[PDB]
Amino acid sequence: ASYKVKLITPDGPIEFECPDDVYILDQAEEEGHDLPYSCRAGSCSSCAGKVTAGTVDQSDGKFLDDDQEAAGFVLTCVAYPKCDVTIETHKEEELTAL
Ligand code: FES
Repeated sequence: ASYKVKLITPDGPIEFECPDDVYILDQAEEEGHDLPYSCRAGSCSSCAGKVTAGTVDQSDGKFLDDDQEAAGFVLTCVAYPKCDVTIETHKEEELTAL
């Protein structure tokens, strides 16, 4: 019901606990962290990250195709944690370089 989220940013790790019914980006902001975003609606690539451990539910978002979702990309503005999760943030360049 609350999961440990570790975010691997360009200048290192940050973790917090995040309820299973709160989006990861929302919770990160309640915790004082500043992450990239634009639409907050699952329809651009601005908030993109990559899951390196655990799983998320991001079915509220529509931007990613199945090859991107398969490579672990995630839209942090519309993603709920489903277990303890590790997510490397600021992945817009890499996603949009696929
Ligand atoms: S800010 Fe656009 S998909 Fe997250």
